[PDB]
Amino acid sequence: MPVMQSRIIHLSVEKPWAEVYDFAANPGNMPRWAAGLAGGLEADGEDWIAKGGPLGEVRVNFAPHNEFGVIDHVVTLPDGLKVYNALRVTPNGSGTEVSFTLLRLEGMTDEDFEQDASAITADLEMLKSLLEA
Amino acid sequence: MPVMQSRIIHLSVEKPWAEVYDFAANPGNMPRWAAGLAGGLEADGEDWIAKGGPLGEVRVNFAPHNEFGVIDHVVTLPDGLKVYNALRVTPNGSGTEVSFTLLRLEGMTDEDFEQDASAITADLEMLKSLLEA
Repeated sequence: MPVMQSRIIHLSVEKPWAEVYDFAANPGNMPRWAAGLAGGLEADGEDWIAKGGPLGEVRVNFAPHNEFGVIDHVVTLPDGLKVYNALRVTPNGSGTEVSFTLLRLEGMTDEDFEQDASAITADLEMLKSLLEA
Repeated sequence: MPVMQSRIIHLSVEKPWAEVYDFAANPGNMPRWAAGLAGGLEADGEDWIAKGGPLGEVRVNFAPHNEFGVIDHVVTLPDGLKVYNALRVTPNGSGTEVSFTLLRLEGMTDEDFEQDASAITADLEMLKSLLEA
């Protein structure tokens, strides 16, 4: 399972680091800013399930609660492939830097990667919007 | 790629066959009833892309508009697996039978398969409410 090209998508939020983590680390808030989950996220035996639509079935496993701003999760695709998403919140002066490490999956086109990245960016932008209102 | 286990999910809609197809075959109407797509579906190069969420990006290719009530679609997961969903609308008296052919992929569990069937059911139940109101 070889090292992949990556991009770290990130932006600044004008709220204290702890408060951004409190809101963002709660998986039940995830349908509010992660557009792929706008349909809903249900708790399912320690982990979480996203039900319906095109691919009817993804599972998400989150990192356990911590004091390092870490909200990493593994997404299990319907075909069984587990995709690791590093996601973290750190202090940026009085505010916060939110970052997502996007790994290029095998055989992906440049356009596939760019669509993925602009989608994650919009998800983080929506998180920023929510917190700053 | 061997023959897979299957389930045909189906229900009846008390609207003529032609107006159930005209609505359900409009991919711009899909966010209204397919939960995995609740966050939107954009036209892209004569295909559709749903972004983003956990999975970042998924492509959907539909069957061309036909006279058979066929609304088949192929879903391309971000790891590149192509998933064929047979979906068809047919006359049932003065109404309509709506059916979705669920194929069990290698590396699904019984609870994943069940949860998948469950989510398809609710998508069809939602298309039913929308059309009957």
